[PDB]
Amino acid sequence: IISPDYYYVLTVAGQSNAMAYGEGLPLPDREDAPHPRIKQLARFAHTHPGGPSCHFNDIIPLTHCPHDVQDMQSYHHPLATNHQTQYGTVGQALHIARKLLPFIPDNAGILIVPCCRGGSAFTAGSEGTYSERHGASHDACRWGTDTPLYQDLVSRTRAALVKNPQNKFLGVCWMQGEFDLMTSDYASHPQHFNHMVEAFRRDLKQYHSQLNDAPWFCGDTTWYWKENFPHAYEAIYGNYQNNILANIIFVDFQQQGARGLTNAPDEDPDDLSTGYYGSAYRSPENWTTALRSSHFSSAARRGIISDRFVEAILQFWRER
Repeated sequence: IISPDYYYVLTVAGQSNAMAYGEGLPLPDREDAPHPRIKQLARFAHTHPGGPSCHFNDIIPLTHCPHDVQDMQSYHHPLATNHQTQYGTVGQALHIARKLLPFIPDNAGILIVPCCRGGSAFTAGSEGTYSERHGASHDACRWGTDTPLYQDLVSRTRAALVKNPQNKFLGVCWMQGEFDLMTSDYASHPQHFNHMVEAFRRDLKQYHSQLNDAPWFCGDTTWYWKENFPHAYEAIYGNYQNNILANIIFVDFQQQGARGLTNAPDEDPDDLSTGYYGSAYRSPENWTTALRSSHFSSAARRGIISDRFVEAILQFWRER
């Protein structure tokens, strides 16, 4: 109704589990309702399918299916009625933002900077290209210092801060590693990641006035990846817990050996009373990946995943 004076800025980056890979139905009247104070930097040519035009880096409403490098907004659930409101898959950025909002001043909003790409990695994936006017190409799948994905991450974060000198940076929510677990070169990931974080910090340092070594909140992955690639998981995700760099904060969601929380049909039950139909209704013609357990559910993203990030972000900012 009244636009904010300034924004608390949070960048969201990584691969599939950082973004909208929840296959259960969006709930735009409830847990997935957009809020006028919660925004994102645009990427696509429209805010959503059938919605208004937007330009790259425009401030637009943040929704359940954000403007990441990979566009998931047409991966509709079979039982979605209104494809203007219930489009696509579900990501946690909105729920992180909604859960943070009560803690910031009335005259501030939250501005998410979505920079995720499904199936991206440090050790595999096409470079793609970077366009000044439009950001990383659809085929940019390689993380690493100076790749298109890195440029998009740095360029969009800077753009968010430059928009308003009163904007304040809360840090990066990073969830990445899954594809690197599979490669014969998995052991190079810790140094590739560390080098990218140091490059990011060098490249953003001059905005010190707006940084309140900005924290990277690095999230865990699903039970599928942990159980199937334990040696690589220990190297890659262990590096998020025992990093040599300052302010690398590991965010996890479940106990050792636990299953649950994924798009596996048995793990994503319906709630008829709220109109939530889970991933069990999807089929190869409409699902993301044939491996169901490789991604967190819409329900997990609305719940424990966004809970745990928000707990970590509030704690970090309160302990200094």
